[PDB]
Amino acid sequence: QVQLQESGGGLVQAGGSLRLSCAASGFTLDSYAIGWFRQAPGKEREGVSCISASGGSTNYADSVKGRFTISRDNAKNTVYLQMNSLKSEDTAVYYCAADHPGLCTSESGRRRYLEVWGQGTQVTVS
Repeated sequence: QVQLQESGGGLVQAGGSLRLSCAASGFTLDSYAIGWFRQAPGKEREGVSCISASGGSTNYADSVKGRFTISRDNAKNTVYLQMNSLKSEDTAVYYCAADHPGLCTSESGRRRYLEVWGQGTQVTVS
């Protein structure tokens, strides 16, 4: 019942934009850090971005710095990944994750970590 669901994937030309949504259900993400990952074809899972519980800290993989912006809307229980200036190599399945050790949060805190994973939304950049 705790669950993450991604949307916003699409088919776009190089240089275009998308906004991915990571929507929580069965629980509120308000106090949790959220990360985005992707799997490009024939590649290992790549960390894309994360945002801290407060929203005050954000991380980006070097390859997407300046192009992608992560943000959170607690009221909508959703975290967004705005993707501008899309490139061919941004083509991948993208999925989010909530409350994992070292993912824009402490690597070991007191709390048991939720470690929720989503399902995926697909980005194709032609």
